[PDB]
Amino acid sequence: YRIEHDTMGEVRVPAKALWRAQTQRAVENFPISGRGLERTQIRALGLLKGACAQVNSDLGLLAPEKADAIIAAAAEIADGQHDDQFPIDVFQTGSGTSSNMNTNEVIASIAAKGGVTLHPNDDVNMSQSSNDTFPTATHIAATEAAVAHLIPALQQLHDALAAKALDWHTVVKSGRTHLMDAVPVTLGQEFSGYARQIEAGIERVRACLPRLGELAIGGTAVGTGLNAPDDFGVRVVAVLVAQTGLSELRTAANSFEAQAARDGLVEASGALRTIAVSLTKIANDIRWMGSGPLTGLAEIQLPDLKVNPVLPEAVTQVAAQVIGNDAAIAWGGANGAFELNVYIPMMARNILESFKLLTNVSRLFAQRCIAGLTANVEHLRRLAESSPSIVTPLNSAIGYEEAAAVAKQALKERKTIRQTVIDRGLIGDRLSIEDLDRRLDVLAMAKA
Amino acid sequence: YRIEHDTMGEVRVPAKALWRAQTQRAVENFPISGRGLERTQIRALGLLKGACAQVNSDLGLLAPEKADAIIAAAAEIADGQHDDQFPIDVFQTGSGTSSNMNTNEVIASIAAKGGVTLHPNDDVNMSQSSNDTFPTATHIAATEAAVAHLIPALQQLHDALAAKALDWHTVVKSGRTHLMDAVPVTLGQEFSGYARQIEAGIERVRACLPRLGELAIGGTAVGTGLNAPDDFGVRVVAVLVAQTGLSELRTAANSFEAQAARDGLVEASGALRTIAVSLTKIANDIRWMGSGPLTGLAEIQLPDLGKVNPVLPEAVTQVAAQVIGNDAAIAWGGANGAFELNVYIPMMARNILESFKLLTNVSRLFAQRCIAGLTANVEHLRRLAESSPSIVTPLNSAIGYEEAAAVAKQALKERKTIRQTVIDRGLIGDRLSIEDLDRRLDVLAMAKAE
Amino acid sequence: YRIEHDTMGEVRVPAKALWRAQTQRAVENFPISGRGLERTQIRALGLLKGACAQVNSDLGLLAPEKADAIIAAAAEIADGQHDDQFPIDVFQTGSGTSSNMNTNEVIASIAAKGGVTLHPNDDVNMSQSSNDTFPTATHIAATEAAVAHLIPALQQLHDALAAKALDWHTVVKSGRTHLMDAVPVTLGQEFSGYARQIEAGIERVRACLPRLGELAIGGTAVGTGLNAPDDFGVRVVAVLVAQTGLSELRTAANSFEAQAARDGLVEASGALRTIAVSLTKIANDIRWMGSGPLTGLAEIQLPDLQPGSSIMPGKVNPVLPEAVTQVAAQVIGNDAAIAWGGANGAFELNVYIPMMARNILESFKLLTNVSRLFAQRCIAGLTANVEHLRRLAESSPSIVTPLNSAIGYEEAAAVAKQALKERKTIRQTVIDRGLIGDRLSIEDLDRRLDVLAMAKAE
Amino acid sequence: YRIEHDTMGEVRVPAKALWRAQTQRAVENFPISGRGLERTQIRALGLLKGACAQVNSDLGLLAPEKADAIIAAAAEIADGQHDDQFPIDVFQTGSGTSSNMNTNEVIASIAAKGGVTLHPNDDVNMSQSSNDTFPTATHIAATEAAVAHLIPALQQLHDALAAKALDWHTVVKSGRTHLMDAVPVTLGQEFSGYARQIEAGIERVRACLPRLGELAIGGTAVGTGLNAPDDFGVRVVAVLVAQTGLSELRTAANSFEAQAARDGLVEASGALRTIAVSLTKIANDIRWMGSGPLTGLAEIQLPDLPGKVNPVLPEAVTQVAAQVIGNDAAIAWGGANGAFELNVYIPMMARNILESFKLLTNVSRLFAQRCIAGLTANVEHLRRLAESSPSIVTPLNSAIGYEEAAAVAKQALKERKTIRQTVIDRGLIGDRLSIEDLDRRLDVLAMAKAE
Ligand SMILES: COc1ccc(S(=O)(=O)Nc2ccccc2)cc1NC(=O)Cc1n[nH]c(=O)c2ccccc12
Ligand SMILES: COc1ccc(S(=O)(=O)Nc2ccccc2)cc1NC(=O)Cc1n[nH]c(=O)c2ccccc12
Repeated sequence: YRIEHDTMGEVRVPAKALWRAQTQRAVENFPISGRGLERTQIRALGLLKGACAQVNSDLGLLAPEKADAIIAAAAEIADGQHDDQFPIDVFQTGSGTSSNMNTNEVIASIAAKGGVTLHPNDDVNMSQSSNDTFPTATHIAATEAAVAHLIPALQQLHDALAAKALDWHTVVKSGRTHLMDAVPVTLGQEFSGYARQIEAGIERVRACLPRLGELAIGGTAVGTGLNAPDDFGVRVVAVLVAQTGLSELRTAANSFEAQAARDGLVEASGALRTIAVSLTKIANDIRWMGSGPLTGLAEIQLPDLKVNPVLPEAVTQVAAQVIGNDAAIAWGGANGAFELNVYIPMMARNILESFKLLTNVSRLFAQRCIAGLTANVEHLRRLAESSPSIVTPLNSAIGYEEAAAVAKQALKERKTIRQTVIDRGLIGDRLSIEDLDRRLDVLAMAKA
Repeated sequence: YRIEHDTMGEVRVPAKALWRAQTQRAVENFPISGRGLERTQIRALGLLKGACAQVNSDLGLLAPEKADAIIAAAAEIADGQHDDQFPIDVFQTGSGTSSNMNTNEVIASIAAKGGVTLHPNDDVNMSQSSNDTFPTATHIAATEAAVAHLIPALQQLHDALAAKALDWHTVVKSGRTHLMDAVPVTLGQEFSGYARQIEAGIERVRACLPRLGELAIGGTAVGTGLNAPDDFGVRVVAVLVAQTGLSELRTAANSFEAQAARDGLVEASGALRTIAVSLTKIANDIRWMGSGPLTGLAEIQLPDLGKVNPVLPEAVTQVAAQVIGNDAAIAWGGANGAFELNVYIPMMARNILESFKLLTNVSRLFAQRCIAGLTANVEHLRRLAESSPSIVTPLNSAIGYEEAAAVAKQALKERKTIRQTVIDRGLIGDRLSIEDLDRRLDVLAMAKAE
Repeated sequence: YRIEHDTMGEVRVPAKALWRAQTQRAVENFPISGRGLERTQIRALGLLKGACAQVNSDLGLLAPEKADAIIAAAAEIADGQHDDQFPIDVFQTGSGTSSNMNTNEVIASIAAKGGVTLHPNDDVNMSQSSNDTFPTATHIAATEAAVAHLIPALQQLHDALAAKALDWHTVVKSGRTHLMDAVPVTLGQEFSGYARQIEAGIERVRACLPRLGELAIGGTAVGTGLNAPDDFGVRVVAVLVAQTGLSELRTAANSFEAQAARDGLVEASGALRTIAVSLTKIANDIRWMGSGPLTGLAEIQLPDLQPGSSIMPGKVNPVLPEAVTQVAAQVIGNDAAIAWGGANGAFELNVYIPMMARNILESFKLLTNVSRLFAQRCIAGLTANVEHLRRLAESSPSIVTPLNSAIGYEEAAAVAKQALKERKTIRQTVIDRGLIGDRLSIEDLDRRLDVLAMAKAE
Repeated sequence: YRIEHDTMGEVRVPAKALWRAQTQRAVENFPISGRGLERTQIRALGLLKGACAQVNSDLGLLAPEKADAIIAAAAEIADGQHDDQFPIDVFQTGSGTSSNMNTNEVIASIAAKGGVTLHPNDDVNMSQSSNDTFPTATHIAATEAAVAHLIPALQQLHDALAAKALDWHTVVKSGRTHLMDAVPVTLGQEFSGYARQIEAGIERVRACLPRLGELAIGGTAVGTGLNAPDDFGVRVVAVLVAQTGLSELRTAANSFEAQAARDGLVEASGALRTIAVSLTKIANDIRWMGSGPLTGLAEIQLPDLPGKVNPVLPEAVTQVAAQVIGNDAAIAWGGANGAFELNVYIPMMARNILESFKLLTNVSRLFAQRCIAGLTANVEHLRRLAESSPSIVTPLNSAIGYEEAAAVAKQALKERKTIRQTVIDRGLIGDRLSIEDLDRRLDVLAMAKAE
């Protein structure tokens, strides 16, 4: 319970806390959700402060002693060593200034322990404002989440689906359109469709990266770069690209757009929301396929964790959450004013969560559900042999006219094509039973 | 780092964990969000397990010794003492069966420490299913949140807005329509409008309670009540009402509707979404009125936490955006039940209970640390009202609409009152006395306050 | 074509048009959607202008010959005779002032055809403003759509579901939880669930009416009532209630709230959104129960409404559940547009009214129409596959539980294993393991495996 | 009325109408919205039927005389002569079967007048299904709306915003963060931000075209191509690309994904929703800049439809944005709820995405031409406020100290004077700094970092 002195009086602070007065005031002002920044957001604030210190030292604006202490303190934060020194609520000042100052004060305290004295604002916040720092750390975290985590998780899910598409290439079954019996398909063809949806998901995430990776750093309070070196932005980005290996990080095309709006987060959420839509279709088909056994479709067996489809349920619930988060993101994105969008902490929480939920559930779905699915091959064939048939494959044998007559009589008397051919006395020199059965073969009808 | 034996192998459980093998499997199956049940949900699960034990004892189905240990353990859970014993992800099996089992296991381990042996399923889950318990806890938590926390928080914000509306009864200013100057209003009138929005919010929450407080308990696996006593639902609800004082808790009107759907959460979220919409309008007007101190509207000053950033309005508008997002996720889950069970309950419960908590906490902060301390630029607001082209219309009948337009244009260009412009243009005479001018340009009378 | 003169020049207007210069400007300014007001909004603007003329006449402000001509013209509009005289886009000035002036101009042109001169603004707009009128007409139209059309349509669907619940009271089947086999229910119990969802939907509409029915009329430009009589609102409301029988219409509790916000439309849309969520569950379950007929669940048969496919000549599709689910999607989209408009008012006026009004009134219309069609052309004609349903329930592992106290849970689980393996009934499997004798008669078995008693029907 | 028939039996039809039995059943089955297919959707169905008949002719599967009658009738449909012959509700069977059959029956009725007998299903629907035609028509209409209409409308809005950015390059004013006064910017810089948002919008639409332009045609009932030639898809797409000039049209990457899902409509709606979000920011800022003329910001004047104009075009833009956000939620809901071989939400998803394209196209051109192009800046006023703001005293701190900087800012606001004239009036010239140093430190245009 130490006490610190702030322009407006006394501030008691826990003794093991590396944060100082400004952070403690923010803890007292925003008791709203009881949840603070995630590890990914803390890491990104650490990376940004170390890179800013590096560029300020390289330009001779910051004494190398101070730069070295900030860089060492920043590397600790970026490595997860201080994820308990960020107690400010998500629902804070809309610039994220409070979390920016939290990072400054924690760095000042880490450096004081190694014998170096830093001013949180004058030293740790040199060449930065309260308004270009938090959106930069947000876009670093979002870009890392897309590139290093989500894309590889979706590729894992793609690869599991594609492996089933190949394994089940000739597992014939009935098609269903409008939930009603349709012509044959293979379980492989269905899984090739699921695989494409996740591949298109990766294409969607890749397509947003040119704008998701844009950083505001260098634009300072209003986007003009006042009180920062002219090249601060390009220099800081180059340090971040070198340290993270994230080639997608880049200076904003327009320094005003990069602070007045967070449109890059709205765009990216759209890709995540499309993936949630894709995953809902895949998960719903899979739990329906596994339904029953007696009262359902009983086409496949899901691995057990009468098995409940618990991972399709976790996938569909994650999809619901990404759709809600996406609505919250767009609402904050639309409501900027003049030189600043002041919904950054809320937008950051929601997009980083959507990235995390999709990454974690996709790897789980891939490994613990898709990879272990077993097909009820004999049951599926019996469903295919109960699908409607067509007369087209008899044309070359009985002619367009007779085929048309078979098709009409089958519909009138509610008989199969096969039985109708037999009942009309059509077996003979122009069509053996062998030919009939080859022409109407359900696997051939699936065109696999 | 202690070890337990499962039907499906072995599992290492932390030494100080009161959960057992089923919870630890759920921890291993669902590493998705890293976020578990909130305090309100955990409290509701404790309340429900206590009341179920009370009823099983009352009906002679459960030994009093075992009922007493469950009731004592469930009370500790309801009192918030075991919030770290629920590690299962929100994104679990859609019935919330995993969190149900988590409660049964924690109660058995609390009881063991006091010398009593409880089977988690056979004793703590007696008469209950994996499917009627979690939604009952959700509706308990949501009803308690609405009645005990959100309604009083909204009443505090209403009363703060109403107190400003009375203090500012005669604080005349320019109306604004389409953002353009318009005939006069008072700050008091505008704040009476904000107050009504918040009073209507309370009416909206009160109106959803007949369906939000419906509990599924007693419907067991599919709604039929198979393997429960016929009157289990009405008995457990009566214990819950006797213990909590929450008279809004009631057995569901239709036991199949209460498990096949969560329409009551969708309904309640719509009320919270309407409150978010209202708060967005109030917070946006307040940060605009405080804008400046030179190039903005500079109507009022917000208290610091007139160059103060509007941080509480920013907190309010961010919360409202979250409530809007949460509302979309709840409706999506709501729509997608199948046959006898809606399997989106954990996700729905997280979103509804968060929306209640954020709105409760931000409403009290907004009332106390923003509204209560606003200060109006009274003389400034009146001088702008008295200098507005919008107020020349009552001059038409004395000087004609052509000269009234000329007065408006000169007052604006010269930055003078309409009064001083009429005098300066030599219009005082038989067609218009100084007294008649002051009657026609009485901006407070134009506002028609009481 | 026929020329006119605005203050900003000369405007050409179609010959057959009762609108004038201001409406023709608004036609040229907002070529955005190609869609104008719906007949329900036009009707309400006519009801409102007639009530206003009647009150202005009663208070001695408007000459009786002018009041009578506005009243007669406004009755023609409210009766649907002039639905083609409102060409202005939905996406107009956010107060709806363009559509208000369209109404004033069309009433003046009707009065002129009978030899009476009305000034669109000073006569037809007397005691009104460009800001209290369009929201009043919107709330009249939404209240009418709720009370006269949606609630009776939902009652018709409730009554159809409830009749099925009663007809199928003894139609036993397996429950499904997580899409997996569960203990028995009846088709009647499931339909009683659907009925309750629609009855609750009616309760939700009724609960929003105290605020949906609030009218801004009398508040004029900013909510102060400047340039209107002090009691204009209570007088216009009294006439509207007497004429329409819509008892839910009332003057707003707070005149500022009623113009600064449209919270009553956001509230009502939430009720419509909840009905869309209920209808999605009901329609989804019904198409699943009708699925197949050979590769799906085949629990019920839906009445045939049209051919499904030319490739597959005899295939018939659940077209009404598809129409219901698509309507529900549109209602959830419209709901999001309404909340967005509702949040973004400023100071004395919300300027999203035309867009909010389009979305709320369309949600009312789609839910009313699709509910009636779903009740009459789908629910009413459903048939149950009773013998199929009972066969699965009598073969369910889930029904062995009541054998426990006779043969013990380990032997019950073996009966389940075997039944499910040998495709037998539980009853037959119990016989085929010789368990009938001392601790279990054949009558005692038939009593424990009574699947309808397991469903516990009232 | 006259009598017709289908597989289900006999139906009365308006004696006059060019549709037949299946269309009339659908008119009776679906009186829900009272709105039918839009011009763009009818056009797409006619283009597709003509292309299918051309390929069927080229593969010798359909007699030349029949293919010609279809191609001629389909040209009349695509050119917009027969729109009153499409009476079927949007809210129809979720495959759009009903509107497919409507196109087939109308084509057959047209060819009959010309004395040619076509079977709606056997000839006009040859090598086709319900399930592959309506989504193909939908993706043609959406691709055409993106490439030929929305991108050029956004480019016109970009150019108008960029022209303002250049004209207003030195129009210095107060920055605003949190709605509070901040260090200087120029109107030109703010408008360069708005231009970037719209340029980024065009980039978002272009990025979605590789999947928006994927066509289902050739997959028939379930995705397998049963009952069509193996290359029906590649041949029909080549005819569509040659007839429209839309090179973005392409065969589906996966024939099952292209019918089981409409994920390309969801993706495209995400781009449109983001544009709605950008236009909301741009329009809100412009109507605030024009607020007044006495009690608001009074930074600019919007053109009339001088100082007292209502911001009617910003109101239309923000109302259109609200509708695109609503439409977007409906499209995603439909997108998620496919089952097995078919998504049956196509007519509703098509209504919403094509409406969003249309609203954004039309409101963007109006905004550009009738609001942006005619804005006038209060140039001298904006500079005087910027020169009078407590925000610009900071560069004096090093000369006069924090305490005196604060006393200068306070007096400047109270006396409504410039910072320059408050520093002089306080007698601070001489000791602390010269007039040269004061004019260097308080140059508001240099502070905005503009030339
Ligand atoms: C946020 O609006 C203001 C903020 C501060 C001040 S002040 O106290 O500092 N005084 C002042 C006077 C002249 C120049 C600068 C400042 C005045 C204003 N408004 C105005 O000057 C309003 C105004 N009046 N008359 C005009 O013909 C006019 C023309 C264009 C734009 C606005 C107007
Ligand atoms: C929309 O803001 C304005 C609109 C019009 C005008 S004007 O051109 O018509 N001039 C004028 C001057 C005084 C009163 C009325 C008019 C000035 C203003 N702003 C201000 O007066 C800003 C301002 N400056 N200094 C203060 O100490 C102060 C105190 C409280 C609030 C604001 C301020």
